[PDB]
Amino acid sequence: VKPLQVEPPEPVVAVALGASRQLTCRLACADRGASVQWRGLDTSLGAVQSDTGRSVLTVRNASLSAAGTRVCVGSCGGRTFQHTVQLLVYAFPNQLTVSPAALVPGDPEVACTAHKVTPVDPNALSFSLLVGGQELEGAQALGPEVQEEEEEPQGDEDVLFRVTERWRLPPLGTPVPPALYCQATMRLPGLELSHRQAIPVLIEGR
Repeated sequence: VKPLQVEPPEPVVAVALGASRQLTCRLACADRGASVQWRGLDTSLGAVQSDTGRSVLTVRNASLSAAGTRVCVGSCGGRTFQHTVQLLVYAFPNQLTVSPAALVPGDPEVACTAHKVTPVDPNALSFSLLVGGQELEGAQALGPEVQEEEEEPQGDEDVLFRVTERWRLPPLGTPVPPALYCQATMRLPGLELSHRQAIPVLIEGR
């Protein structure tokens, strides 16, 4: 084991907007004068260093600004040790809006919008159009359109995105499915978050 240990130890640690996370950095040192510093965003925020054997970095009610690279540096008898960890702050969408809200066999397209989300990148954020618990074959994804939340309103701060996937639909076939589903999935280190929303298929029009 190394003399400097951080818990949790993963190189990237995700925390939801509004949640909390604690990172504890421990330095084992037989000598006096051992110091532990948390920084990584200095300068911008500032670094904090004390002579001690344990320093705890605590994010409470996280904002998007809490995001970035953190470095714990421990100094023991002329030697320095380090641990670098990315704090990733995400907001999983709190609402999905489908358009049209219900489908009719013959509708050529359906859009699914995730509200107040970040990150928006496709390596993390994914949209699926499902019939049953399977992807609807023949559904052509037009590609996510990203807009900022859009003229934000009162409350707090932090800018989030609105992301819309759209699919050109294949014929639903027959027997006609009772429903399709849009699922937005966010995959981050150690996490998979999902929101599946029913899309009624009105066989008789409407």
